[PDB]
Amino acid sequence: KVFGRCELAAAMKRHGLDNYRGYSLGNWVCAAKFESNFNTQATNRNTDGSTDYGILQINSRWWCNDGRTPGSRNLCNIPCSALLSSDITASVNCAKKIVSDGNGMNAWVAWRNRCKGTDVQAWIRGCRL
Ligand SMILES: [Au+3]
Ligand SMILES: [Au+3]
Ligand SMILES: [Au+3]
Ligand SMILES: [Au+3]
Ligand SMILES: [Au+3]
Ligand SMILES: [Au+3]
Ligand SMILES: [Au+3]
Ligand SMILES: [Au+3]
Repeated sequence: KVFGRCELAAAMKRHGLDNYRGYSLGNWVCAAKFESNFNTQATNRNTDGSTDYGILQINSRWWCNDGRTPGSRNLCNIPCSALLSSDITASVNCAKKIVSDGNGMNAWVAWRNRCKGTDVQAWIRGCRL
């Protein structure tokens, strides 16, 4: 599914991600925009053989099982395919675990390099929330 910007903000909010771990909803929307362009079916293979899945490009090295990432963990206890669903529940639930792991949203490289310290509220501007 390709979400609209306000549509994704509303979904993220319904699933409890707004101000989760202190991160305003604009931060989450900005991360999704640059991780996946709001496309739930986004995948990207890493040099190390792991893969990133979904709207927040969650990585199989730690967080999901895809059966093809040797020595990896599955800390969200889900198949990576579940992160590709039109319903973002699995991705939100896993993202909550990820952002609680210690380094906050810096776990998302694209967040650190393209969202952090910017005017992230712009990503929710004009949305009915
Ligand atoms: Au905001
Ligand atoms: Au893909
Ligand atoms: Au893989
Ligand atoms: Au894994
Ligand atoms: Au398997
Ligand atoms: Au594996
Ligand atoms: Au599985
Ligand atoms: Au923090």
